[PDB]
Amino acid sequence: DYLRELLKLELQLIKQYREALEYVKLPVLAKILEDEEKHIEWLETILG
Amino acid sequence: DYLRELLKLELQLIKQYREALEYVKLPVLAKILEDEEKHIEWLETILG
Repeated sequence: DYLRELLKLELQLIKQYREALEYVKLPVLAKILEDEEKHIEWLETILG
Repeated sequence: DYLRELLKLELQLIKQYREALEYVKLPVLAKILEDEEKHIEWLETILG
C-alpha cells in the first residue's frame, strides 16, 4: 500500500532503466539507474 | 517510449512520494525523492 508506489514501481523502473540503457546506448543511464537503486534499496530494506 | 518509461512512470513516483511523505514523517523520503527528481530531470532535459 504505502510502498507499492514508492518502491514496487521503482523496481520496474530499475528494470526498465536496463532496457532503456541499450536503446539510448549511454553509460549515464546505467549510472542514473544505479544511483537510484541505492535510494530505492533504502525503501526495500527500511532498517530491516 | 523510452521516455514514457523513464519519465512519465518516474514522475508519478515523485508525486506518490510526496503523497506518502507527510504521512511517513521521514524527511529522508523528500531527500531521496529530491535526488530522484534530478535523476529524472536528466531524462526530461537530456542535454548531455
